[PDB]
Amino acid sequence: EGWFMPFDNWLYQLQNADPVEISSSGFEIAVIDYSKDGSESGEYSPEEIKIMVDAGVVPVAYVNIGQAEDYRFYWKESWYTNTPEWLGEEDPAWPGNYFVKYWYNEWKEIVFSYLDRVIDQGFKGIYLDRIDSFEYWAQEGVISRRSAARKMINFVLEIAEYVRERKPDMLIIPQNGENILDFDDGQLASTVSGWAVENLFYLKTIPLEENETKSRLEYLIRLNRKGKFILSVDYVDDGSDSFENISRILDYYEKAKRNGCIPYAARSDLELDEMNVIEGIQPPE
Repeated sequence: EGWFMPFDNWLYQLQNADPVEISSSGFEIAVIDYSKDGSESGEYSPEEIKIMVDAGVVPVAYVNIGQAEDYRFYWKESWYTNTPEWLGEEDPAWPGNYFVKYWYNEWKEIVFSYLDRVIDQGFKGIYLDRIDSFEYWAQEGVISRRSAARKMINFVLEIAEYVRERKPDMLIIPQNGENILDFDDGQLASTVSGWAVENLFYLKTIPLEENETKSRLEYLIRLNRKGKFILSVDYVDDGSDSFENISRILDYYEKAKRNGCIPYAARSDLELDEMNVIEGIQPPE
């Protein structure tokens, strides 16, 4: 099983997201960027977000709280020549993203300023990326793993408190870093609305080992019990109509659903740059 699954589907699209297309899609919850192009000038208007809300879609805003993104409104050119102590190295897997010491006041305040705009736009939730920065800094030896974990839990709670002062029913959904719950006293578990995970059954088109998947599910199943919904995205769609591709999608859908996760099969290029519609599958019939 009696899984908590309050949405029949979900969409994840961080580029080229079109409110009008989203609103008539049958997707029930949509995680998008707060801007048409990532930049301040591309910020979606209250009106554009209302198009989705009026159609019954819950829009949710992506916010990277674990890294600075150099195309965002907050990025200062003086950071090159006068680098803040909290501004760390560029992510080799994501050019333009930089790991941040997210526990420093300046970064938290950048992020609240980001949340300020997201609320005014009319977003009904926030989707919090790079939780797993707690692991980056621990793996670099910069602070202890428990310190890094506690600081991130606390940051997420201060975020919750910020947004729900203004919008009491705001959805709060972390992405990945679910093993941070080893360091929680209960308050993070109870404060989130749900949790999202990338790469749960497949890493792109390659299946994960059962033991690796099982360890992640232990965290997520316990959250589901508490009435927290689980969003899953695996990047399993290679874009073809091959048997191998379509059966992998169905297998991923199957595995997600029997474990209380609401699946979305994304394109294997990780670009999240269209609304990935798969006939007879996504969204369901």
